[PDB]
Amino acid sequence: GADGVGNSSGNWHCDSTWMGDRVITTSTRTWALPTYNNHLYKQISSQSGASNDNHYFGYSTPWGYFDFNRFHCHFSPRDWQRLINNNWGFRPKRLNFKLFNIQVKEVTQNDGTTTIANNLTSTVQVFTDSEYQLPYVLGSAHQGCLPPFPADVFMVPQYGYLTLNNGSQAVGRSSFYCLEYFPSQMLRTGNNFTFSYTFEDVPFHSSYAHSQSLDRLMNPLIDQYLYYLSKTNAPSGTTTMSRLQFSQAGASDIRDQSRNWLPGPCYRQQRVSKTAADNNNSDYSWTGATKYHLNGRDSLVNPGPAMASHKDDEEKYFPQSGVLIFGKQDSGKTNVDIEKVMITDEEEIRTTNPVATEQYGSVSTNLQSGNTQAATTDVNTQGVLPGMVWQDRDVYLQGPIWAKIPHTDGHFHPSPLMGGFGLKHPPPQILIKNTPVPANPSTTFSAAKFASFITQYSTGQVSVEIEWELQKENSKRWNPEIQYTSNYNKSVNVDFTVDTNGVYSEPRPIGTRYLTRNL
Amino acid sequence: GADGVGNSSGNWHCDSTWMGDRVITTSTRTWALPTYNNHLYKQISSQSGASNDNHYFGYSTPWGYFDFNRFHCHFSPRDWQRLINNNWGFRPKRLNFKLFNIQVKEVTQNDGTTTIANNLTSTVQVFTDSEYQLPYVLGSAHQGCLPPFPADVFMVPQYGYLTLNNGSQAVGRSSFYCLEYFPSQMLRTGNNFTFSYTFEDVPFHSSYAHSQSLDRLMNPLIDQYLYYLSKTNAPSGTTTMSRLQFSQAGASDIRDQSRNWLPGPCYRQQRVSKTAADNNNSDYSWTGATKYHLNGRDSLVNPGPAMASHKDDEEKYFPQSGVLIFGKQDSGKTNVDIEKVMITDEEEIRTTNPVATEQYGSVSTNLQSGNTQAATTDVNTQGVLPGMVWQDRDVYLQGPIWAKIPHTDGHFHPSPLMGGFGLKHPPPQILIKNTPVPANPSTTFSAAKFASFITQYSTGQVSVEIEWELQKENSKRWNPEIQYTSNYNKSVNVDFTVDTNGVYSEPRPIGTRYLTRNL
Amino acid sequence: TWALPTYNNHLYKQISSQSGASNDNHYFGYSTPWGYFDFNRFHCHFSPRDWQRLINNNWGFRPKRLNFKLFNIQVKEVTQNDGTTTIANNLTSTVQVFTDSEYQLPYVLGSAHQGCLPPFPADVFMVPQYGYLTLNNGSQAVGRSSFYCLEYFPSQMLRTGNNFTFSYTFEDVPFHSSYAHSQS
Amino acid sequence: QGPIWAKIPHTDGHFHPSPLMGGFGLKHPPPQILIKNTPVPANPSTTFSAAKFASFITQYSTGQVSVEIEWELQKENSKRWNPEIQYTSNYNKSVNVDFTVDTNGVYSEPRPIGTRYLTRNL
Amino acid sequence: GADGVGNSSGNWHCDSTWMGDRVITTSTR
Repeated sequence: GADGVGNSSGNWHCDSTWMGDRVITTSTRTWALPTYNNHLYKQISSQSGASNDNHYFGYSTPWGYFDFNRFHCHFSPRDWQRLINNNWGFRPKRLNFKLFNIQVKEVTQNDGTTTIANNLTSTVQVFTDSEYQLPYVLGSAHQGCLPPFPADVFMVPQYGYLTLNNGSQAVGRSSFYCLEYFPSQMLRTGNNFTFSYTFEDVPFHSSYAHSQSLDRLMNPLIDQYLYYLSKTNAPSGTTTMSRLQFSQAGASDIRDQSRNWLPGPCYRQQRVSKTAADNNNSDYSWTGATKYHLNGRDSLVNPGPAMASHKDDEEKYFPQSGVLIFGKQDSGKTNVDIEKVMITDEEEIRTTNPVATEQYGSVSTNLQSGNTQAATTDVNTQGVLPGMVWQDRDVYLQGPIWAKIPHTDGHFHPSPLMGGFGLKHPPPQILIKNTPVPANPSTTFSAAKFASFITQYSTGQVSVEIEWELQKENSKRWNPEIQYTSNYNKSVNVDFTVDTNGVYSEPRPIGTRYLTRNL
Repeated sequence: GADGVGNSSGNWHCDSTWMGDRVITTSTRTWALPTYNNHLYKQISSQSGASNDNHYFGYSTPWGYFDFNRFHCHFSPRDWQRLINNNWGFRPKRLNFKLFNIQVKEVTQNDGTTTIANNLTSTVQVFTDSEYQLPYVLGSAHQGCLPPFPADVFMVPQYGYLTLNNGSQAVGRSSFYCLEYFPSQMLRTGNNFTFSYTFEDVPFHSSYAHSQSLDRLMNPLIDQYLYYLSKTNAPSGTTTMSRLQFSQAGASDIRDQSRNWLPGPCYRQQRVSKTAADNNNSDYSWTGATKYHLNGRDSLVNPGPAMASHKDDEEKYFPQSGVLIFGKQDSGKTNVDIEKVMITDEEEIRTTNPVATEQYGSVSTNLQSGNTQAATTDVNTQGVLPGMVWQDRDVYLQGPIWAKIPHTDGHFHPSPLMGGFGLKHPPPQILIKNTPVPANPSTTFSAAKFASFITQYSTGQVSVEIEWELQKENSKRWNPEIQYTSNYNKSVNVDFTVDTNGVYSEPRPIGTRYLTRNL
Repeated sequence: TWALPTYNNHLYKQISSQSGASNDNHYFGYSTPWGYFDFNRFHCHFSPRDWQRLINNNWGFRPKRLNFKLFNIQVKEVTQNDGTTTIANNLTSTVQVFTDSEYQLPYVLGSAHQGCLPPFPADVFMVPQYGYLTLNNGSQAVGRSSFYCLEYFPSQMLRTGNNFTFSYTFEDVPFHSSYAHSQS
Repeated sequence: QGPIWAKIPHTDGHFHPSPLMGGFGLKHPPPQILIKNTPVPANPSTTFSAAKFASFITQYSTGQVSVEIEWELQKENSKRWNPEIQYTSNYNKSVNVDFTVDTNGVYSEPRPIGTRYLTRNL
Repeated sequence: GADGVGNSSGNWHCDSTWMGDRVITTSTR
């Protein structure tokens, strides 16, 4: 599609369509793109005095990129409620992306007074990295996605990446990418850009909670035909003697029954309380944290493998670094109080996954004998074993959607730990840049590269449409289920609306696990 | 094929052909086969005074076997350089094997003077174990493969195997195999033997190194929208109070960012230095070694799961038993100095795999509270967790190629730990034997089995051709890459050549990971 | 991306060596108001990684054919009122382009001059000015020296919205020897 | 970073016409491409004058240029046994990576790179 | 060509032939 100056190159599409087992969400936003880095590539690195854990080396490019990797970019709160109250699972199917109504504007800063004017002949460059040749920076939970509220205008974030480093320096293996070394399409006002994408096959996300516990799967009315060791000594005349005795497990001793499965793996975290007085009076945010050690550096495990946030009757506690934490509206960046953030809770999976702040279990450490008593120890980290079952972390209305699976020789259960769908060929990155326009050149030749350009930026509309496949529930449960609902009581503001000043805000995080399912 | 005495039954084929995404390597050697065990099967077992860890029971057969399970049996150094400098991966596709120009010769040892003569009517027996019914002894890194230099003549190794043992004795379950109980083809001088084989589907070997680190995958320019616990106490009047505070991770605190993946598993090894003075003055080669315990026996873990050999700026260190160690030319068998061996290095995988001599990470062990401080401990062994990614051990020009996957109920990521391709149906074993020729018998009947034979051996040519599938690199990296190269400076000998005495030698081990790839 | 100024203030000018120059440095010629495009350096076409691929795996190479394109023209007028510069589009102005496909002008490429395309694709470069030398006798000219008016060629005029392309086929040349001899 | 071609001078005789600075000698090299801004006269006088114009509107131009070249390769067919010399990057650490930009955005080429690494018999 | 032990695999050719503007020389050692 291409036409003149006075022709819109696209329309505004924003709604959702529910049809059978599909739902199609399309959203449109308006964006603004500045000139980053003053048209330059720049090598960046960590500060000289930074600790060894915080060293890095990389580059920052003059390009921007579009990002729609959060659920609230596509679902309204009402649409999210429809989804989570009536379906056991869902997954993305295909995607459509469109960029249109481009406007480039030049700025003049004469005498502290700014004048903005159209530049009808300038252009912007766009290309999609459909072969995954650039370092993939999506899927790191960065800011700069499409806003949740359709009436908001957002700035396009700048592209940059990191490569191998040795302290603050680079090594011979580190690679540098010039994004101008890709074929890209140049658009003037009156051109548009589209492409399509098909998701690979992925398992449905489990939008349910189990109505049974992994350790409670037996018939409570019938005993087992297997025996377990129930007593190791028996009373003799005024004393005891070693004597093995066996029993069949029933309901009275349900903890001893033979079982076929084991709970999911574990990697223990430290426990903190939402009540301030319960926590220790010290700075253990890093010393008491759970981390992994890679190439001599320590890195915080956050949020880590999916484990239950707490056991029953203990909502006040949560793992130190084991849950997603969103910020309330207009909360700051650094060292905000607990009233400014929204802490998620993964308690629905405590039917199969162990609690994040307890041990996995206990194993024996010695060989008991006539003169040696049996000894056990706690297991604070347990890799996977044959016979384990577990659930993955839940997804949230304002959480990520997908993540690119790293191209490696091996990987196990490649669902991203922050939640979502792991894809070997995720939706490609979409890079965009204003073409530089040089200022008045000299009338005598000079071989030095240009350094004076016309100050300008661009704006336009972006739309993205995604088809999702649903998995309807088929429960024979008799009593009603738990549903997500709004409270009826009066209040100064309605949730998920704007306030008197025009600020849209999301008052709480919303998971997906409300319906139930048998184990 | 079959013809007379004065007809060659085959030609000499030895070269490589590069065509598109295939490379076909064919090699030919001349072999010599003695008479092993004096035509007998013999039960063998460990010495009576051996330690319990070294007990064994088995048999030695009068058969030999052909082995070409090392890369330098097929690739010249120049061909290996072509492969590793231009491809991201490779794998075997199909195989052709041929045995021809058999000559049997009888030896006479009259009066200390040896006379060798042709025996035109004697024969050799050959068969391929195409149904995997014999114990598979290939894939244990044994000597006796085809020589790397095509002009060398090699002796065929003897076949033998081990079965179940109880100390130095056997058990009822142990099995005994008579190789004469197989259909085999008998060849006189003038017959040849061929067969073909097709490799099953296996993943390409990763001939690249990652240009990104697993803990450095974010955009260093944009903060996350997630929060982490950054401070646990705050200053009060001349004191502190417990108070939780949260921050959004950026580049300044990059170690705290939320991430989607975890490094590969770990099994910690002891660290030793190539500088003699750095190591302890004691004998810790066995006491300080990492081992596994199976049926009451301890067995050294060598080389074990793939972990990085060292962190940056520490080339002098290497895990005690975590790397492949090749010997230099003409180095001895027992207790040679470090200058006689070539120690490999797996540093290219420290972007995803933990260092072999460090802990995997740290986990909390208790529950902090108003009067209890948080405590952590190191994790020295970590089984696989959902969300882990890792690389496999590299392959080398003089290392093994494949290994037979044991026929068991379960196995996880069945790539052999010494490196290479794991096959459920590997290339079959090829057994060969000289047919016994009895000496002058008595003229009166005797039921005792024969014990006097004509001393003889055999020789001939062997050829093997393998097709390999290549995976070409498609990088958009701007700066040049690292390549394997020869040094230009003058020297007394050229590498990978013969010396003044005719001895071919390989001066260093050569891996495959030179090109780079994004994570 | 390129930028083209107005050279010589739209004039042709006779140029010559200084009066006091040594005899070895005398010259006579002209400078034209035209610019010219130049891509006669290898790094205009090969990235360092591409150059490495070439030289590590091939014994020789040579060019075969060529495609050239000029597009997205923008003409801008400058106003220097009161030391303050204002730049604006001039939608109706044009640029002239032509290729000397019959080798009738003095060929100044192939003298290792600056002004080629930059090696890094993100750089913006200025188009160099065209000029040539002819026969001279000291600082003066002779009757044999020739003068070329470039407006005396058919050229294509482009407004913003027009583009210019052409194609070219290299003649047969021997491969460049990308090897070293292993014998003396 | 060296030249590619050079035009062979149109003369009666020449010997081995490969340009001495290196590259390919062509009798019909890629043609020159000339470009110029068309002059736009400024405000003229309202009474006729035969003198040529001397006042123009100050202006310049900008745009994009693209060039595509096809190259024919000659693959090596060596039977050499030992490995060859290849161009490679050094692995050791450094403040900047070669053939990249620095912290200020300046691209630089740290060394000249020839073509003669593979070997051939005489 | 291939045969047994008691078969010559070739003959002795050694002479020259002059015909017009050609000359064919064959030698055996």
